[PDB]
Amino acid sequence: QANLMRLKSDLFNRSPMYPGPTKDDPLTVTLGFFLQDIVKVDSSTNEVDLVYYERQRWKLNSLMWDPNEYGNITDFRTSAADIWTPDITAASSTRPVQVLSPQIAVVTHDGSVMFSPAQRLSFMCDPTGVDSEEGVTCAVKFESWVYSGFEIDLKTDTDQVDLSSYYASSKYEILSATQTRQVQHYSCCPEPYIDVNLVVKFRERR
Amino acid sequence: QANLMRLKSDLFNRSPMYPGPTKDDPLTVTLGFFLQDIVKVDSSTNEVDLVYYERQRWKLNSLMWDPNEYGNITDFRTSAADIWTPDITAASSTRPVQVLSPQIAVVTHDGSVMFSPAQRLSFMCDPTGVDSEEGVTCAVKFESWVYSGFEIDLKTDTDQVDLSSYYASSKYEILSATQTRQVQHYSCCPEPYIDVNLVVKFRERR
Amino acid sequence: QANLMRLKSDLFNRSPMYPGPTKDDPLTVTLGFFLQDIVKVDSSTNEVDLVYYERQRWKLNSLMWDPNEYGNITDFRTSAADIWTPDITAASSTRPVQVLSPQIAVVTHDGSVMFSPAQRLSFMCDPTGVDSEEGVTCAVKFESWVYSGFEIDLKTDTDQVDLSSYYASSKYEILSATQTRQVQHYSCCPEPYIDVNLVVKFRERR
Amino acid sequence: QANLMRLKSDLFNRSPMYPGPTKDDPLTVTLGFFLQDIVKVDSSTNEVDLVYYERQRWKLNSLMWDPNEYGNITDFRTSAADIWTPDITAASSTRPVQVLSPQIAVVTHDGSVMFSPAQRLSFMCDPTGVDSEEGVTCAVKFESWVYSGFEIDLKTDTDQVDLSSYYASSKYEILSATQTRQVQHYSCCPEPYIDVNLVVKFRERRANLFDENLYFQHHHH
Amino acid sequence: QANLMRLKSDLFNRSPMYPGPTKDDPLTVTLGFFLQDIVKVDSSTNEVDLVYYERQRWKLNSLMWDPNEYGNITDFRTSAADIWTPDITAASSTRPVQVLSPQIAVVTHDGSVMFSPAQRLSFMCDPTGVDSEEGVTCAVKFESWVYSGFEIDLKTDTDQVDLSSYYASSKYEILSATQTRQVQHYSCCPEPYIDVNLVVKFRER
Ligand SMILES: CN1[C@@H]2CC[C@H]1C[C@@H](OC(=O)c1c[nH]c3ccccc13)C2
Ligand SMILES: *[C@@H]1O[C@H](CO)[C@@H](O)[C@H](O)[C@H]1NC(C)=O
Repeated sequence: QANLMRLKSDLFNRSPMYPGPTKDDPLTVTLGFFLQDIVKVDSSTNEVDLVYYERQRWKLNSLMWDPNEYGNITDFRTSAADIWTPDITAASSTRPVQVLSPQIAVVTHDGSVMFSPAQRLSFMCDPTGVDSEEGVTCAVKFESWVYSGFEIDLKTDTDQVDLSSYYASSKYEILSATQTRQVQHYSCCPEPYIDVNLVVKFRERR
Repeated sequence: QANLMRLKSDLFNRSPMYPGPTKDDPLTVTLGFFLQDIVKVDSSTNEVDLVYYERQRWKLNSLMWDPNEYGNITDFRTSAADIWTPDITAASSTRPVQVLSPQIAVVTHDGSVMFSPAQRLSFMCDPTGVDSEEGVTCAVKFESWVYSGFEIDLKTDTDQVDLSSYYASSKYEILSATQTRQVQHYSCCPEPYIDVNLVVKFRERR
Repeated sequence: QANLMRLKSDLFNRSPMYPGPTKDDPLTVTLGFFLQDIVKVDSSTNEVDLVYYERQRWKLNSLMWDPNEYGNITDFRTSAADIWTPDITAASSTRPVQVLSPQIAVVTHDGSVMFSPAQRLSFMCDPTGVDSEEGVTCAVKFESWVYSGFEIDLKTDTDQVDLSSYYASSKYEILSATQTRQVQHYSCCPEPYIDVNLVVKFRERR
Repeated sequence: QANLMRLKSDLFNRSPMYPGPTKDDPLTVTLGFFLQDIVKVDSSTNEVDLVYYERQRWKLNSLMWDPNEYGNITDFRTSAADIWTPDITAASSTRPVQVLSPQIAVVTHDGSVMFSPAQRLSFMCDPTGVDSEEGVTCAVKFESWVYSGFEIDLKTDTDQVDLSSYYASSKYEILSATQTRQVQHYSCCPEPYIDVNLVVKFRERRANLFDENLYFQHHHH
Repeated sequence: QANLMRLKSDLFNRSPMYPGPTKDDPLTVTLGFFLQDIVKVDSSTNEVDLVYYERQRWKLNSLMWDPNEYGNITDFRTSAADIWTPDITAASSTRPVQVLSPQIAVVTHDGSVMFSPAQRLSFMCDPTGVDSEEGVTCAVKFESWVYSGFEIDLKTDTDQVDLSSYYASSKYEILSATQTRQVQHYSCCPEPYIDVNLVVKFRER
C-alpha cells in the first residue's frame, strides 16, 4: 500500500495534470476494437446498435517512474478521472454512448497508459440487405473531436477487429470487420484529421 | 507541457471566471450548424429528431495571451467547464438535448474560443407532406435563454447550413437548409431579442 | 467585467447563502405559465405530456446593491446554483420533470430575481373526450413542497395562462388555460399552504 | 436570516455528521404512504408502476436546540444532503426509483426530522385479474437495506394508507390500501428485520370545483 | 455516536484511501448472487433482464481496529464512497447496470467489508426454447474489469445461487442457477483473469 500511495502522490499531487498534446508535443494514441454484439438493427431509422470494447493506448513522460524507487512497482490501476484521456468520438453516433465498464486505467512505469472502455453505441447504418447472404456493410469513424492530426495521431496495431468475444448467439453474424487509420482533409481547414474507420459486414444468423 | 500548464494556470487560477456579458460590455457569438441526419419523424406527436453539430465562436479579452511569453503556444484545448460558455438554447425542443461529443473547447491567443457540440435534438415539427415530392419545411429558433440582444448578439458567418456531413443513406433527404439571424423588437420591452432560425426543407428519400 | 466580478464576489463570496424564508422573513413568489405544446396524450395510462416555461419572481434584501457603486450595473445573469430558489413542484407529475433550458437567473439591483425554467412534464390526466368538440379539462397544482404560506406565499400576475408561444401545429388545440391561486387549510395546523392550479381545456386539432 | 444561518452553522459545520444508528443507540423511523396513482400495469413483465409520497419521521439528539438561543426559531427547512437520512428501500423494485419532489427536510428544535419524498416506483406484481371485479392484490415491502431491527425500528402511525391525493380519474380504482409493520426472523440470525408492507388491492376503473379555499385533515410536512 | 465518529475519523480522515490491490498485496473478493426476478426476455434482440443482488466480501488490514479502543464497537455501516470497492463488472451486459439499492457497506473490526448492491441487468441471452418444458440456459460472467488474478482473486462460498428471494409470480421459473469461479488464460499474456460465471436455466411459468 505505502509504496503505491507514495507513487500516486508523486505522480498526481506534485504537479498539475497533463494539459493534453500540442503541435510542439504531439501524442500518438493506438486504438483497437473488440466487437461483442450487434444487438439490433432499426430499418425504419437506419440506426444499428453495437456493443464492444475499445483498447486505447498512449504514453506520457510525466507518468514515468523508476520501479527501484517504489518497491519494484511496475504498474498500477487508477481511476480515469486522475489522468488525461483522449476525446475519441464516434463521428456518426445517434445517441450518447452508454458506458458498460468501470472508468479505470492501467498505468505502467514507462509512462504508458492502457484504457479499455466498453460501450454501447447507436450509429448511422442502413441495414437494407442484412437478411440476404451477401449481408450489409456499415462503417463508423472514430476520431478526436477537437484535436487535429498535428496534436493527436491515431493508429491501430492490427487492421483486423478482434472477434474472439463476439456473442455466438447474436442475431447477426460477422462476415468481416476491419479497423483502418485514415488521414482526412476537410474543406474548412488546412490541418489534417486522423480517424480510425471501423467497417463491419454482417447479416442475420442462419 | 510546462509552458501550457503555466498558461492554463495564468488564465484560470489567477482571476475569477468571466461573469458573462452586460449592456455595457456586450459580446457577439457566432453560430453555424452542420446537419448530419434527420433520424426520425413522429407524425403522431409532431416531433422530429435531428443529429447535428454546432460551431459557436466568441472572443474574450481575459483569454488573450502573447505567444512569445508561453513558448509560442497559439492555441490549446480545454474542458468547457473551465470557461464561460453561452446559453444557446433550441426554443422549440421537446426533450433535453442529448450531447454526442466531448465538452471541450479550443481557445486561441487572441482570446477567441471555439466550441462545437454535437447534439441530438427532438423539436416541434409537423411532418405532414414529408412523403410527397415538395417535402415539408420545419424551423427551430436558437437563442440565448436569458441574455437579450443588448448583452449577447448572435450572428452567422453564412446563411447556408453545411450539409457536407449529411448521412447519404438517411431516410430523409435535405432539399434546403438555412440559418438566419433575426432581430425582434416588442412593444413591452426596450431590449431587442435575437435568434438564429434554422429552416430545413426535407422529404423521404426516393 | 471587473465591476460585475466584484459585484458577484460581494453578493456571493462575502456572506453565507440565504438559508430560505421563515415566518419572520417571509417571501412572495409570483408564478406565470407559458404553454408551448401538448405533445402527447396516453389514454392507456392517463398521462399527458406538456412543454412549457414558467416565470418565477421573488425579491431578497441580501441581493440588493446600489448601481453607482458598481459601474451602473442594474442587473446580471447568474447560474441558479449561486442563489436560493424556491422549491416549486408539480404535485401530480408522474415522471421527473425534464429541464429544457439553462438553469440561469436574472438578478436586479432591487434584489429581485427572475428565473424562467422550461420543462417537459408528464402529469395525471384522463384524456377521455379529447377527440370531441367540447374537449377535455385537466389540472395540475404547483406548490412549495416544504414551505407553508407563512414562509412562501404564491401569487399570479394574471389568471390567464400565456399562449403566445403555443405551437400552432400541435396535435392539440387549447380551448382555455388558467392559473389560479388556492389556499389549503389543514385542521391540525394554523398555517395555510398555497398552490397555483393550472387548468387546461384542450382537444384534438381539426 | 442571521439567526437561522447561525443555527445551521452550529448544527452542521461544528461537528461531524451523525454516523447513523447502532445497537447501543438505535432509532425509530415512522413511515406513512400517500398513494397518488397507479399509472400502469405490465402483464407481459409483471411490473406495476405507482406514484406516491412517503412521510418519514425520526429524531436525533444532535439536531436539538433551544429556540431562546436562536431568535425563537422552532423549525427550519434544509437540504436532505445536510443531514443523515434513513436508507428505506422498496425490496421488490425493478427499476431505480424516480424522485418527483425536491430533496428537502423539515427539522424541528426537539431534534425531529420530517422528510416526504415523492417517488415513482416500478415493482414486481402479477396484475392478472385486474380487469375483473374482484381486482388484484399487490404488495411491496419497504425496509432498511443495511440496518437490522436492532439499529432501525420502523413503525406506522396508522395502518390505512392515505388516499386523499389519489387521482380520481386514474385508470385503476383502489379497493384497499394498507401499510403494516412486520417483523421478519431468519434461522441463521438472532436479529429481527423490520419492514412496512404496502398492500394494495385494485382494479380497472369504469367511466369541476376548482375553488380558492380547500380543507383537509399537512401530509407533506 | 462519539466513539463511532472517532473511529470513522481515524479510519478515513487520517490516511489516504486504500489505492487498491497489487501483485505484492493481492486481495480475494468473495461473490454470491441472490436472484429475485427474470423480468423480461427480448427474442428479437437476444437480451434478457434480471433483477438480483450480489453479496461482495473482502478484507483489508487498513480497516482493522481493536474494539476496546472504541467503546466495544465491532462493526458499522458507511457509504460505499468512503471506501475502496472492487470493480466487478458483468462482461456481457448490453446496457449500464441500474442500481436499485443504497450504496452502503458494513465494515467489521477485523477489516472485512460486506457490500450488497441490488441491480437490474440487461445481458446477452438467446431465449429460444424458453416456452418449452426443457427451458433455456443463459450465462453471464462477472469479473474485475482491470485487475488480473495476480491482484484480485474471486471466489464463491457456494456454487448454488440463492433463490429464496425469487419472485414466486415471475413470468419465468428457475430450473437451476449456479455460480462458478473460472480462470481464463490468454496466449498473449502470462497473468490469469478470474471470473464468476452465473448460469441460469429457466422457462415460462
Ligand atoms: C472531428 N471533426 C473534425 C474537426 C472537428 C469535428 C467536426 C469537423 O470540423 C469542422 O466542421 C470544422 C473544423 N474547423 C472548422 C472551421 C470552419 C468550418 C467548419 C470547421 C471535422
Ligand atoms: C455611471 O453613470 C454616470 C452618469 O451617466 C456616467 O458618467 C459614468 O460613466 C457611469 N459609470 C460607468 C463606469 O460607466
